[PDB]
Amino acid sequence: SCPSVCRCDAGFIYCNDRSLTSIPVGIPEDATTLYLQNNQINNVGIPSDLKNLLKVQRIYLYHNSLDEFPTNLPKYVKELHLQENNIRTITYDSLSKIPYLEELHLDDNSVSAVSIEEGAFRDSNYLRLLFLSRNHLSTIPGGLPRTIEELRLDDNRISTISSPSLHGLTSLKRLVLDGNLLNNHGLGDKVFFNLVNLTELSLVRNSLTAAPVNLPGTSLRKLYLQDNHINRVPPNAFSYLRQLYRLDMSNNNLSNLPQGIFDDLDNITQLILRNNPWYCGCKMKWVRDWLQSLPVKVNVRGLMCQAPEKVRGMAIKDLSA
Repeated sequence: SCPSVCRCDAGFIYCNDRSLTSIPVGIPEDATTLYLQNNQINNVGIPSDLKNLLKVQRIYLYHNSLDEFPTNLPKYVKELHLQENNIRTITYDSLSKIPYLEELHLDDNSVSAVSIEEGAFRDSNYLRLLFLSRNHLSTIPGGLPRTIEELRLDDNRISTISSPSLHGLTSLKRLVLDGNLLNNHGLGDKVFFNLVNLTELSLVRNSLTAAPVNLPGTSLRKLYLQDNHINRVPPNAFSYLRQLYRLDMSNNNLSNLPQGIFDDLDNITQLILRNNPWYCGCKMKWVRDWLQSLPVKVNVRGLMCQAPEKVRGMAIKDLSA
C-alpha cells in the first residue's frame, strides 16, 4: 500500500525530509494525517488522484516549492499548513475547492492585499484560525467569514485599515497586528467597537502617534501598544475597559497623563509603562496619591521620572513636594 521512498503507519503518512519534487501517485485509501513537509514539492507536483482521498483530515505542506494556492486538494481538509513557501496567488477557485477547512496557515509567504481575490474567504464558513503573518499584505481583506476566532497579521506591510473589513466578525477573539506601518489615521475610525468577543489585541511596533478610542470593554483583557510613538492618551481611550487585565505600553513618547485616566479600569492588574520620558512637574501630581491608595495587587512598572534631571531615576510614588 505504501510507496518505495515514503513510509506510512495506520493512517499517518510520513513522506517528509526525503527531497521529493512531486507527491507519490498512490496513497493508501484509509488515511488521517499526510506529511509532505520540508520537501521540494511545487504547485505542478500535485497529482490528479489526490482529491479522491476522503478519510484524510490534516496535511502538512510547510517549507515547500509552492508558487500559488494548491489545486486538486482532498475533499475534506480540517487542518492545512502552507507555511515557509513562496505562495503569491490565492484565488476563489483553489479555496472553494476545499468545502471543509477549520484552520489555514500562511506564514513567510509573498501574499499581498491585491493578490487575494475580492470576497474569496466568504464561501468557506468553517474557518476559525487564520494566520497571514510575515507577508507583503498592504491591507486586511474585506471578504472574510464571521466564524474566525483567531487572526494573526504580524510582521506585514499594512498601512491603512478599511472600515467594512473587520465589521461583522462577532466571534473574533484574538487580533495580532505587529511590525506594521499603522498610524493613528491609517487605523479605522471605528473598527474594534463591533468586535464584542475580542479578548486579546496586539499593536506592537507600529507608527501610531496616539492611543485609539472606541475599544470594546466587554471581553478585552490584554491590550498591547509596545514600541510605538504615542505622545498623548485621551481619557476616553482607557474608559469603559472594566474587564482589562493587562496593559503594556513599553517604549513610547508619553510625558504627562491627564487627571482621571485609570479610574474606569477595575479588573486592572498589570500597568506596564516602561521606556517613557515622563515629566514630573505639578500638573501630574495626582499619580502620586493614586499609586499609594490601590496598587498593592496591581503593579505599575517603568513609571519613573526622566525630566527634570534633578529627580531623574526616581519613582513618582516615593517623591513629594
